[PDB]
Amino acid sequence: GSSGSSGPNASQSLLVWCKEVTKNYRGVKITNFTTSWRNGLSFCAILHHFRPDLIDYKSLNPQDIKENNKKAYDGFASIGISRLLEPSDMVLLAIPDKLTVMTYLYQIRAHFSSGPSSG
Repeated sequence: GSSGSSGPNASQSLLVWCKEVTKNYRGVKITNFTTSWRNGLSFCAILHHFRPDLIDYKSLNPQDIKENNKKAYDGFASIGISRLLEPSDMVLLAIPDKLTVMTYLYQIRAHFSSGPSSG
């Protein structure tokens, strides 16, 4: 299907965008958009790709669900990426909202790679 830069959106496109910037990472397996991020690994991995001096992904781990998340929102929202997901929530529950998470993700991917123009 052809699309003249008319709101670029897709499932694979994303799962790939993240797996790409994290291609040369350790412990980064974007298998799902609920758990894979539940902790906040991919979130820190991505931000680390562009600016590895923004987070501590260098010495991070899946043992941190709230932090890993907070750290991200702190950096991403630092450039101007409105925060949609919360770090605590992830802990308050077991599995996050695929719909929500994905939504927030698209934003980040959009920032670095222009595309969607909401508003």
